[PDB]
Amino acid sequence: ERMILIRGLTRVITFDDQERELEDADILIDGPKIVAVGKNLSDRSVSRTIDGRGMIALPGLINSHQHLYEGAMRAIPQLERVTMASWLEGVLTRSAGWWRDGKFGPDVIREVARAVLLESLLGGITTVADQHPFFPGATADSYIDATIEAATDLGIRFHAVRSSMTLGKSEGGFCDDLFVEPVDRVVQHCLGLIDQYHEPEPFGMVRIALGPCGVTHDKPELFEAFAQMAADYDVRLHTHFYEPLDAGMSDHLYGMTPWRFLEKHGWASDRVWLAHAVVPPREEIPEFADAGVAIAHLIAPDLRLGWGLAPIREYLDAGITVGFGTTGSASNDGGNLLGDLRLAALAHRPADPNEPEKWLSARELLRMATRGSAECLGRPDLGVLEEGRAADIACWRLDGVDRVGVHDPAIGLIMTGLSDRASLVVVNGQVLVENERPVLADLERIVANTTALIPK
Ligand SMILES: [Zn+2]
Repeated sequence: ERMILIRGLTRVITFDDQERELEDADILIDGPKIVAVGKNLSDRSVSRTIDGRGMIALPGLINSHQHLYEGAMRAIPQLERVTMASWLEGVLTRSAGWWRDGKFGPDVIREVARAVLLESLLGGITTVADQHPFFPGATADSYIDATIEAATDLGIRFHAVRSSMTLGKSEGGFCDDLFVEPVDRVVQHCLGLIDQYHEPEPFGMVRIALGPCGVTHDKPELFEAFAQMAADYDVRLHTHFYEPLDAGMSDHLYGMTPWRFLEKHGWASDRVWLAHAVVPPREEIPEFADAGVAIAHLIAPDLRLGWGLAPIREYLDAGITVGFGTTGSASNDGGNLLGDLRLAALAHRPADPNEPEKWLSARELLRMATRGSAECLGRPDLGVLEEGRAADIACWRLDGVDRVGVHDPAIGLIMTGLSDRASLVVVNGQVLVENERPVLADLERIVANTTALIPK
């Protein structure tokens, strides 16, 4: 029950209400929470002191959109250069083929999730929201049990987002029977996950969310169902939003825009955060803001699939909450959140070539990846380095040869480096990474183990 001190951090970016940063400053930790943040803190009831000299400290990075099972589908030649239609077809084909061959059961997904989630810690990420849409079995399998087990083993903070594809071919589905479950089955299963796994109190380490694949992949009945369950059980809602093909297929299926659909079926609320949001009509943006929905920027896939640049500046001008994510490793193909910020830093600029003020800055992006994502997930206890918040902390060394000459360390973190490896990482007050190595997890064993279970 004794405390931890991180002394002499070169720089501490807090993302509190003032955007306070501190130099040569400390973080005092008591169990799961941050006791204090400032210069020269007392080491009185302290049982361990850690030298932060030459490090920048940020709140733990929070990846607000993952598909862990896709770590098994990395760098596939046939999928290197495909449009979404071929990509989606190729992923489902593979996951389906592997499953019924017996090579893709929960025990496999568990070890795939273990590796990617460990990669996540190693990249400064302390919270991950995974969206798992793949439930064949006919009793809904224990895939989410499997990812929760991996996360819990490793000590990373975790949001399981129960996903699906309830709208089949005969209903206008571009999906498959195998993966089409009845709404009630999806609803019943979610109820059980909440009762069993959901930790609604401050500093909760596992939380359940409800997440249809999308407005054109799921029955409107599921959206209304989840909207009731979210109010009743006080959990959050998640889905994909304004992918380029959506506004076309939504209108074909419902004669309305995806936003209008969400609004009808109870999802224009502050319990909702939304993935990608690449191509909305501009007139709806002020409606996103009044409704209090959050959005997650996912640059690597939006680029990987040819989709382009989501109007992130417009969301920020509108006062909409923006978070950040990597999406799955079949369209990234990494879980490197930090590296992905450099992508967003650079690729937005050609769209406003003469208005650099519009361009996203390093500090806006880091905010997205911490406090922005915290608010996507409805975690007022995360994403900020201040007393009373969770002791979720990620630190990077600034004294490498690849970062000589850096004038601002926050900007340098995005714009320079041969490596995005974090040095020190603290989740829930537990040191899980030190000297860029896992302190509790066995890295080599995990790598050999997971590698042996990857389907050919
Ligand atoms: Zn996704």
